[PDB]
Amino acid sequence: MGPVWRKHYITYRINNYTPDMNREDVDYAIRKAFQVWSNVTPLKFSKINTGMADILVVFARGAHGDDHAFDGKGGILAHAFGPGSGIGGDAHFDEDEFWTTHSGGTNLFLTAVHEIGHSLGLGHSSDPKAVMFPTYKYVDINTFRLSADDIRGIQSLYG
Ligand SMILES: O=C(Cn1cccc(O)c1=O)NCCc1c[nH]c2ccccc12
Ligand SMILES: [Ca+2]
Ligand SMILES: [Ca+2]
Ligand SMILES: [Ca+2]
Ligand SMILES: [Zn+2]
Ligand SMILES: [Zn+2]
Repeated sequence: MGPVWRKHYITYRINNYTPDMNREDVDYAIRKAFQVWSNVTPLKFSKINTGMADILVVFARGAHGDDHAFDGKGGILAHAFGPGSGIGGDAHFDEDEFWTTHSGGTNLFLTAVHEIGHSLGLGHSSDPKAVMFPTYKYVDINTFRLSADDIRGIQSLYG
């Protein structure tokens, strides 16, 4: 198994906020994306407003200080680093995308579910129903569920 957090209590902090969205919608989207993974694991996520967090959430564009430059509108929407110190765990969202609460532009909640999967140690799935499938697909966020493969993958890492 690839890297995993060696603790079940994991902190996050939002570094900065996309102008594309209301601030409170960003907080809600991120909180609900952590909750999707909380619901199927023993992991507990604590938001910190200031100071050291395991998972830093960043919106940035182009070359943004890691060795993994973003590519402008479309192509790569986001990435995340597997568990570890420093940049380990951190999830980055390409600000050249138009982040939304809905089916237009790029739905932040769905993208954050995928990226936090990476932040917890998952790779891609070959199952197109899996949130960890490599490509973005809008699905009704009211009806959203992790596939059986996403649950198998995260439970093989934690519990
Ligand atoms: O950034 C990407 C990969 N990607 C590359 C070129 C064109 C794309 O449309 C695209 O999704 N993947 C991370 C976001 C993602 C990957 N799988 C998902 C499933 C649901 C929601 C979001 C995602
Ligand atoms: Ca980190
Ligand atoms: Ca991009
Ligand atoms: Ca944007
Ligand atoms: Zn990055
Ligand atoms: Zn991915």
